[PDB]
Amino acid sequence: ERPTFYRQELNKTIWEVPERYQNLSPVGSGAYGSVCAAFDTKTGLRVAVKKLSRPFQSIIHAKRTYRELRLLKHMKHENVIGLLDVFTPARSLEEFNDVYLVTHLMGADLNNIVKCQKLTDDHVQFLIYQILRGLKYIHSADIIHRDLKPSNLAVNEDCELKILDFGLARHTDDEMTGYVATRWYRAPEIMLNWMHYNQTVDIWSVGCIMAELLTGRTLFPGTDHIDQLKLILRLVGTPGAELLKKISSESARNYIQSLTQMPKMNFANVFIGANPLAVDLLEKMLVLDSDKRITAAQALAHAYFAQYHDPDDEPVADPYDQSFESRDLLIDEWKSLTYDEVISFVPPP
Ligand SMILES: CC(C)(C)c1c/c(=N\C(=O)Nc2cccc(Cl)c2Cl)n(-c2cccc(CC(N)=O)c2)[nH]1
Repeated sequence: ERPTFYRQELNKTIWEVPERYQNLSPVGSGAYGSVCAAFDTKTGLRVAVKKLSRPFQSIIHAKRTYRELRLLKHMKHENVIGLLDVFTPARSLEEFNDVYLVTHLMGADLNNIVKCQKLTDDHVQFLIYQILRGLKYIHSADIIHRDLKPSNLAVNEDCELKILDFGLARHTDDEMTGYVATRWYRAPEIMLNWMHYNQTVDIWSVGCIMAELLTGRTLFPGTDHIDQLKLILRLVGTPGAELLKKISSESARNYIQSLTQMPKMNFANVFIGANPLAVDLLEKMLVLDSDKRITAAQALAHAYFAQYHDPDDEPVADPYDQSFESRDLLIDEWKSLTYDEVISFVPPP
């Protein structure tokens, strides 16, 4: 009933996996783990296998491990990554120190698309439609992605798209510094820690992604946090008093008021030649005040997606209990919770 596992070393990491998974090759690595492509001989699928790096080394790691397993086990939607398998070579809780996660392999991400391909407005409609369909689902579970960007969007040959998070890195201060794509898609309220944020950050990211699909260029390629803010405020205008009072960070508020006031620009003169409906949708996503941004559910009903929108096939998630988020436990308690979730996993039929 327990499969047989075999061992191999790949780039200084030992991988111990069931025999069903063959031809493992390294695909990515970071502080939190490593990923290989493989062939699943049981299902005939090409898969990605993520080996978490010392998942129970600390409370933050143990909870992160638990969190990712909880999320992936819940995600059951065409446009969101799902869990094919989860395994450990451990035969008991006492032996349990490693966690491996298995999903559908994707190679191509949206960067591959935007920089190689010439996307028509039809392609842009279909790609952004699928992001929004996925996001409606994710948000319906009160899950916030927070790191939407082209490298976290997998896209196949038929332009079919899935949202994931390939994050093997700590978004450290250094990682968010300078002329870096790690920060270019972030809502300004989270980039600058303006206030307590919510799921609306993800819609800002979608606006940035949609713009870049339309133009082939990064929307806000800031050289640093402040330069990026300036690029943002140039396009969308400086904040009015109503938004300024919502910036609960007094230092951040005081800074943004130092800036000379600027009006929102004409997006038709920015996105020259774009479908007017794309321009209208961008205007509704790229609103500084996150309270006033369009939601994923609202966006799906926008005329730009008339060709794709089916209100009977834009499903919501089952209830997702994230009461664990506010719970403090010891490493071994997070570990046993995680082990229970590994043990209870039922594969997709
Ligand atoms: C889209 C959604 C549901 C918010 C998501 C997918 C995901 N994990 C992956 O997408 N994992 C993954 C990616 C590429 C290949 C493979 Cl094998 C995996 Cl398991 N997520 C995810 C990734 C790393 C950590 C955490 C937990 C945390 N945020 O602290 C979650 N989050």
